[PDB]
Amino acid sequence: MSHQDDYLSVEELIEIQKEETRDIIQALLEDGSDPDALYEIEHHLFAEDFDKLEKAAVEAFKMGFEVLEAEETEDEDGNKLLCFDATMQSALDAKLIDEQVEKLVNLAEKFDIIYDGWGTYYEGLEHHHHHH
Repeated sequence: MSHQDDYLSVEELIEIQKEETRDIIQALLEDGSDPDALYEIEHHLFAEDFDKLEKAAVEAFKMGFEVLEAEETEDEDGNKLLCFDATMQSALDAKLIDEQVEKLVNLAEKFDIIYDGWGTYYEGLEHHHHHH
């Protein structure tokens, strides 16, 4: 039973990502990152209709998002779903990153997909194994 499965309030998701994102930006910054280093935002979006997918994926890429081809994905509930990715070059800012999530979210619910996966790469790697 447990009818705990009713996600219908973007207002909430927007709030969360708001705080979380900020927390991340704080760490990335404290690390010494720079706002002029330009960061590539990444967003994961999946759908259940092969057509509806290329549909929402086309609009997104139409605005200005580097849509990425999808590939058989598995969400402990599909075992075989399509998941494409979107990228966008932009400075490192919580307000901006929060915006990209607001547009991708409103657009996602506007079509019929579920947006839930945002990450930001971190350019500037020092050294790994060998000499710790």
